[PDB]
Amino acid sequence: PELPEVETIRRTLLPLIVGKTIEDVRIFWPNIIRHPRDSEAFAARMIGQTVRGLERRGKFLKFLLDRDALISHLRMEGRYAVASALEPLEPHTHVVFCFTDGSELRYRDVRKFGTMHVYAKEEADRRPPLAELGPEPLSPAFSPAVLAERAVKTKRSVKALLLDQTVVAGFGNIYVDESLFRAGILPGRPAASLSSKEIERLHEEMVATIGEAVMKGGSFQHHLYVYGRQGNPCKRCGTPIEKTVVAGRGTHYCPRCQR
DNA sequence: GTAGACTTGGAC
DNA sequence: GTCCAGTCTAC
Ligand SMILES: [Zn+2]
Repeated sequence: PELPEVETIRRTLLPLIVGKTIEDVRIFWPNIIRHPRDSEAFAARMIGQTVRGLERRGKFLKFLLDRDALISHLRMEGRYAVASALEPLEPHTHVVFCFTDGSELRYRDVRKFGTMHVYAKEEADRRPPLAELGPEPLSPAFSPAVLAERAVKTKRSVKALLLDQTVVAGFGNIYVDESLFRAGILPGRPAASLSSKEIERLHEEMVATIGEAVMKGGSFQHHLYVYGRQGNPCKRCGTPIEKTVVAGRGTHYCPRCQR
């Protein structure tokens, strides 16, 4: 889940939990709990608090309670669902929040990579993992200048720069590949080699790509140009789409539209 | 920077 | 059976 999917989860989940009061917290896989370290303390402190809201920062979900904020990162496969506490749980359910009205918020995660941090609302933004995140892509804080400032000061590929949550937050493998294609830039090239003209266009395609994705509720998979299409013809020039590895990850691109 | 880990299931 | 799918930490 990248920014578009997490934003979709946020909008759907909020009306289902706002106003509900936590009666119990059950944890079946302790390692997901990062702070406080003791999973027993994590559970005890939330009991009695009511859900006041749900926000998003980068790829993180921020559950706003009475005094605390629960910061959740879904990583690769984490997922949330609301259901009746009288029914049996689905496989791979690792954390459950039971509400006083008989309902519950279930957290599933097959690979167990997700993390959960709890801090007082006022400390959240100044403590890890939210402290060092870059600006939100769909806000005035993200501008060509910001990208250029970070770009012209590193030898790594442009794709590595965009995957760095401290440069800009919310972009993942799918939308980095799609944005680079639309801007017409090869992923594996030095970020320092990009021109003012290139950086500006990229900034523009990034904003437009992530914006459209949210409106379509995320993967919008019918609107992908390169991700997952290795071997198939380019939708604009017809050249077969290629796949290699860059920044330690699968990377898709068109050798003709991208330079 | 391209790995090395954490950890489970589906494709071929 | 072997290859593929967002951070942290490390040769
Ligand atoms: Zn093309």
